[PDB]
Amino acid sequence: RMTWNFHQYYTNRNDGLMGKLVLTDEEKNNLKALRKIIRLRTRDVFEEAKGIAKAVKKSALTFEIIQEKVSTTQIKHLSDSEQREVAKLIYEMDDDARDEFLGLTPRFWTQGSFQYDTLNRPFQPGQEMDIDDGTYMPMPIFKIGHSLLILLVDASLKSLVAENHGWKFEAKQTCGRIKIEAEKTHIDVPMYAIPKDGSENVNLALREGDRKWINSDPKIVEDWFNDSCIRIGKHLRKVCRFMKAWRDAQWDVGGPSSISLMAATVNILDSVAHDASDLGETMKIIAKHLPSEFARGVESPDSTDEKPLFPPSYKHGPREMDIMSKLERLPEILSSAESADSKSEALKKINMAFGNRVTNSELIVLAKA
Ligand SMILES: Nc1nc2c(ncn2[C@@H]2O[C@H](COP(=O)(O)OP(=O)(O)OP(=O)(O)O)[C@@H](O)[C@H]2O)c(=O)[nH]1
Ligand SMILES: Nc1nc2c(ncn2[C@@H]2O[C@H](COP(=O)(O)OP(=O)(O)OP(=O)(O)O)[C@@H](O)[C@H]2O)c(=O)[nH]1
Ligand SMILES: [Mg+2]
Ligand SMILES: [Mg+2]
Repeated sequence: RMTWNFHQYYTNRNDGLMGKLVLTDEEKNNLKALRKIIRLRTRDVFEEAKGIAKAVKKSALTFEIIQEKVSTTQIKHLSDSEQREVAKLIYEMDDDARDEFLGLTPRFWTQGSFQYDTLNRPFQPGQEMDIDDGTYMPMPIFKIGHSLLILLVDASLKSLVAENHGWKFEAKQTCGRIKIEAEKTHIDVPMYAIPKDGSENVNLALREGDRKWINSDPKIVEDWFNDSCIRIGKHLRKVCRFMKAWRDAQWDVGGPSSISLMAATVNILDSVAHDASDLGETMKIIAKHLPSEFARGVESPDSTDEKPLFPPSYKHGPREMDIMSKLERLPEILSSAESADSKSEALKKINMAFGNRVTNSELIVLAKA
C-alpha cells in the first residue's frame, strides 16, 4: 500500500530531527570551555589545600593559624562552619593521612551523553543540556576522608558560582552541580575514589545517607554503550537520540531516564530484525516493543546496580503508569503518521511524538511498503 516515508525526517542533518538535535559546534565548544573552567578550579582548590597541609607537615601549626590560611583560599566561599570543618580536618590529620593527601592530584573524566555522543539540544523551556564531568581521587584501596574531599569539590564549584553571575550551585546525592539557566546548561560533578596507579574499586561518593560510597564505575556504561553502537550500527546513536527527544517532548519534567531508553532500545535492536535504510520503520519497530521491555522492568547494563533502570509493572505508581501510557501511544502515533491523508498531516502527526521541531514536510516522501 501507499505510505509516508520518514527516513529523511529523522536522519537529515540540515533540518531533519538529527539536524535539530545535534549540538552546534559553538554549543559543543561552550560545554568544553565550561568543563575546562571547572577542572582548573578544582585542581587549584586542591593545590591550595595541599599547600596548607604542607605547611602543617613542616610545623604543627595552631588551629587558629590553619583557619586563617583556609580563609585566604577559595575555601572562603564555603559557610563558616564548613570552613571550620576543613581547617579541623587538616588539623586532625596524622602524618600518614597528610602524606597521602600531599600526594593526591585529582583527575577528570566525562561520563554520559557528552562522552558517548547522544546529547540533544533541549526542547521545552526549563530543560537543560547536561555535561557530566567526574572528579577522580586516586587513593589506597579501601585513606583520605569522604568529608574533606566533598568539601573541597564543593569549595571549587561554589567559588566559581560566586564569581559568575547567573551561575547557581546545587548539591545532589551523587554530584555537585553548577546550573547556568541563561545558557540552558548545567554541569554535574560526581566524585570518585579510585586506586592509585578494575571497576570493582571505582567508588562513587554519596552525599547523604547510610552509605558514604557505592561501587559504580561509569566506564561500565560507557563501554557497554560504545560496544553496542559498534555491534548494532551507526543508527543506534540516532534512535537513542530520537527516543530521548520523544521523552523531552512528552514530559516537561519527568519521563523515563535516558539510560533506561538506551538499555531497552539496545535490547530490542539486538533481538528484533530491522532496517537501517528506513529509520522510520526502525522507529516503529522500537516503539512497538518498548512497552513490553518497560513493563517487565528495564535491567541495567551494570549488573551491580541495586535497582533496575525502570521498575516492573507491579511496582508502578502514577508516574510509571503515565510513562507506560505514553509508551503505548507512541507506536500508534508513528503508524498514524505513516497512513496520513497528506504530507502536512503526516508531519503534524509525527510531531505529536517528537514535538514541533522539524517543520520541513519535504523530508517526508510518498512511498510503498
Ligand atoms: N550504573 C548506572 N549508571 C548510571 C545510572 N544513571 C546514570 N548513570 C551514569 O551517569 C551517566 C550520565 O547519566 P544521565 O545524565 O542520566 O544520562 P545521559 O546518557 O548523559 O543522558 P542525557 O543527560 O539526558 O543526555 C551515565 O552514562 C552513567 O554512567 C544508573 O542507573 N546506573
Ligand atoms: N557513576 C554513576 N553516576 C551517576 C549515577 N547516577 C547518576 N549519576 C551522575 O550523577 C548526576 C546526577 O544524578 P541525579 O541526582 O540522579 O539527577 P536527578 O536526581 O534527576 O536531578 P534532577 O534533574 O534535578 O531531578 C547524573 O547526571 C549522572 O552524571 C550512577 O548510578 N552511577
Ligand atoms: Mg547527562
Ligand atoms: Mg544527567
